[PDB]
Amino acid sequence: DPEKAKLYQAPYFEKSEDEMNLITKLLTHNVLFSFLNTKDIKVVAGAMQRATFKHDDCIMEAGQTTCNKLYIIQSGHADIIKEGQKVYLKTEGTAVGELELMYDTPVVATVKVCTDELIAWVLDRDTYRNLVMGTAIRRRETYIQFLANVPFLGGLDSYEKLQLADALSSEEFSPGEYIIHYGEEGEWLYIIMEGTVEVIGRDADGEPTKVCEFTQGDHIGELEFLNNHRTVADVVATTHVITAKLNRRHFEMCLGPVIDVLKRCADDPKYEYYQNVLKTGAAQPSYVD
Ligand SMILES: O=c1[nH]cnc2c1ncn2[C@@H]1O[C@H](CO)[C@@H](O)[C@H]1O
Ligand SMILES: O=c1[nH]cnc2c1ncn2[C@@H]1O[C@H](CO)[C@@H](O)[C@H]1O
Repeated sequence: DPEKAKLYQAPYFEKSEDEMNLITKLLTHNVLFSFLNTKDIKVVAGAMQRATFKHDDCIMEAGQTTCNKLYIIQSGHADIIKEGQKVYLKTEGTAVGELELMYDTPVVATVKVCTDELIAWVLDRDTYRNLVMGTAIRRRETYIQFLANVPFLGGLDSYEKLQLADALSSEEFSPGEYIIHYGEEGEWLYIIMEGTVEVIGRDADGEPTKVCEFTQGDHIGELEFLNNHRTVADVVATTHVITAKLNRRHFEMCLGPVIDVLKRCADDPKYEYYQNVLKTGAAQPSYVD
């Protein structure tokens, strides 16, 4: 199969440089494209066509077999409706139609525009299957059972956990290896699948100081993403460690629903060090790419 996709030539619809930039930004922040390289992202963007909708339009309707398209929303929102009940809200940058393309099933839920207008970029099934889907199902299988047992993700439903899985890769560390170094940009969030880590801050004299430990099910790296600064501690493996790793460019999409659970670092006594870093102004800015 992978050898056959090599022979597939995606369609191209003329794009200005500004349109390519716009679409590429949507794709590089949407989890469905997480592991495509830069050349492939550009081919996929070139294959997309613009579509627009009005309030109350159905982009697709439950039961349809005639869609078979992937829509990435530029702007506007849409309700996901099952059995007449609104169950999810799709917003800018998100995709609709991916469930049907990934799992080869008729449309599962109605997608109904709920803003005045919606603008989307649309990809055909063949380009999705040949260039995008890749190992999506295997990747979901690698992580889903684990994610279902991670405390800070307990509020996400299955759909949201699978969306997070789409953006995860694995990295292992031997004892004494640094997962995060102090003073770095801060673009990786790690969820500990196995092992123990130590958080090493800097004290008032600038010397390393042990802050706390984390272990299986804990996360590190989110503080820089929440508060837009460079890293303020090292994180060092104290045992062999296995992590699932999420890039900052996917954080808003995958973990949006828990952005608040994560702000509760303020209350945790384990984050006294960090709160003092923020209070004293000891970190410089860093924003998502
Ligand atoms: O449970 C869900 N949560 C969020 N979105 C969903 C869910 N089921 C479907 N969709 C979305 O609606 C489209 C049409 O079925 C799917 O492709 C997916 O984007
Ligand atoms: O005070 C703290 N308590 C617990 N973890 C911390 C604290 N400060 C930093 N980190 C952790 O180290 C990473 C890099 O700065 C942060 O993202 C967070 O996971």
